[PDB]
Amino acid sequence: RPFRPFQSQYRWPGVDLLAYKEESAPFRSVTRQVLFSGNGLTGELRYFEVGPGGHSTLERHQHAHGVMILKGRGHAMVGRAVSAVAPYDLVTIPGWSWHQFRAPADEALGFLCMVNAERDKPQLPTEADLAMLRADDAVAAFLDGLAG
Amino acid sequence: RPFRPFQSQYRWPGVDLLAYKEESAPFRSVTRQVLFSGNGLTGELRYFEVGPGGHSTLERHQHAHGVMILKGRGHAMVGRAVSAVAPYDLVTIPGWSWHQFRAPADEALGFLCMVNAERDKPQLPTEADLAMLRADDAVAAFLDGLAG
Ligand SMILES: [Mn+2]
Ligand SMILES: [Mn+2]
Repeated sequence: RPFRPFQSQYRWPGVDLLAYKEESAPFRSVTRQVLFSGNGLTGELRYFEVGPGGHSTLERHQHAHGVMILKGRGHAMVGRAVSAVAPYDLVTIPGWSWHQFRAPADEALGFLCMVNAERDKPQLPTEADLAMLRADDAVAAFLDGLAG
Repeated sequence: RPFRPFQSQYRWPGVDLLAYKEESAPFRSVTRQVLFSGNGLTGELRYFEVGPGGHSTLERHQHAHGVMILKGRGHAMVGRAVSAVAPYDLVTIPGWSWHQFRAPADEALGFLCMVNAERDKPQLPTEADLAMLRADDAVAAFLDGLAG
């Protein structure tokens, strides 16, 4: 503990915070807040916050995502596109693309994520999936934590 | 022209800007950008920017809005609730509520607005509507430009 880094957190009091329980977990240092759901809105707007050195789950599913970076910076992969991201970049994630957000070692990443209210469950990669993904050099670099 | 105020503008190049043509118009100094639509997303995410001293159209309709303030500050009315707003406040607008956003004289107001892709056309108030609205003191104060 010679170094204890600062980290602000974005909150809207009255909206519940879900901190995800880590164990063998495919994610790391993630919280979610649901900003808009219900009211006959067919969409949901969520806010995800990924703590320093964390990541969202590498996954895919039928439903699309529209992401707008809201806080900090980090990296995203969609399909085999890897990019650095910062507020308020738009990340468009078409149905079935593999995707993941990664926070740098020194900073949290926050982003808005719009999805359909009615939607399928995420699927995680098999060993085969990971190996096809890793055949790209930038993708392997991203998954190794080395995109910066 | 002794004073020419600064005003930054939020843009995502590749997304079209719609500047609304003013005449007898119920709005003033408004632009829109559609950040997410299509991809089997049943929602749209738009970005509205209201220039200093401007306002969105005072209207109502069946479809709900979820608004997140993104830039500057200003005032909002929903139903008879009037509040000051600033980034990244959430404004929830239930179906059929009268609503309007107002930019201060000295600053632009920017906000995200999530709606359903399939939705009804806005309705503007009749003289009767305005008079029922104006029966509240804070609402009349807001519509007179005096909420600050
Ligand atoms: Mn996903
Ligand atoms: Mn409206």
